[PDB]
Amino acid sequence: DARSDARDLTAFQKNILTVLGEEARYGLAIKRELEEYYGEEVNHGRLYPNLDDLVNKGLVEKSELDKRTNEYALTNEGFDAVVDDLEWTLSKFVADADRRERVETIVADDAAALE
Amino acid sequence: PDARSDARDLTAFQKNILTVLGEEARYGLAIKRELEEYYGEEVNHGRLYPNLDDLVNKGLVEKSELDKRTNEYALTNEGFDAVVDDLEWTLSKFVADADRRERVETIVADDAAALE
DNA sequence: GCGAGGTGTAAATTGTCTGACATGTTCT
DNA sequence: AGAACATGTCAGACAATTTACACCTCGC
Ligand SMILES: [Mn+2]
Ligand SMILES: [Mn+2]
Ligand SMILES: [Mn+2]
Ligand SMILES: [Mn+2]
Ligand SMILES: [Mn+2]
Ligand SMILES: [Mn+2]
Ligand SMILES: [Mn+2]
Ligand SMILES: [Mn+2]
Repeated sequence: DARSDARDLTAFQKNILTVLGEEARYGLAIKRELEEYYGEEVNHGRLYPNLDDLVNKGLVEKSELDKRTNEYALTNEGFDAVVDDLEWTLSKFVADADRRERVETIVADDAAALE
Repeated sequence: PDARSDARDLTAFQKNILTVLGEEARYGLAIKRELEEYYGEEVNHGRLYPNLDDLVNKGLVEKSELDKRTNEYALTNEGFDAVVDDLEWTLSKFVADADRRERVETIVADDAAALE
């Protein structure tokens, strides 16, 4: 199930999954993205173990780009985890019509920004 | 006070509490129960209440007294901004193309349908 | 070759929960 | 009063990161 995976994870690793749901990336690129989110330096000694653990849970694929660089991407299971937490979040945020119109505005602005 | 400064370091558990309260304010054990539905297993109240207290001191949750054994927890304005800021983050990374988006659109549509 | 890029890794510190015991309250 | 309801609290146990050192690789 997507849920039994999406629960459990630490905030740090669900943020890793969100980042990878935008695009597959190599390790230090994930690192910089998380530094922009947290507004703090992110220790690589924290990130690599956590990507490793997301791999043994089958939510992240670790392929080789260089002999010094790895690319990390979402497996179909990690994607289902992302979607499941997004569904839970929206299920509880869209509690009335103004909440829906708010989400619709966010999504429409995002879409427009894809340009 | 920016919720981004206070809510991006929260634990997953605390974020889920904010999510639950985003739907509507609830008393303690009602939060416990809805969390238990999300997690599929029991949530120890000795874990819940101290994290509600931490969210309260961070200015994201308000603790009122319904009766003198029961407390009602509810988002402050900053707690609502924390929920919205996290949702905007998740979305800005998820809405990567037209199909990801229409997926979100149908999710929201079904949610609005459940409210009738 | 040399420096910078990319990742691996773990002991000690720090962060958090578990698994309780516990006190007042509302109900019948 | 008896019993479930609601929350308070925390020490022992567990989960996590910090802060280093470390090894190989690509770029110039
Ligand atoms: Mn940075
Ligand atoms: Mn680093
Ligand atoms: Mn829209
Ligand atoms: Mn976060
Ligand atoms: Mn917590
Ligand atoms: Mn309990
Ligand atoms: Mn945010
Ligand atoms: Mn936005």
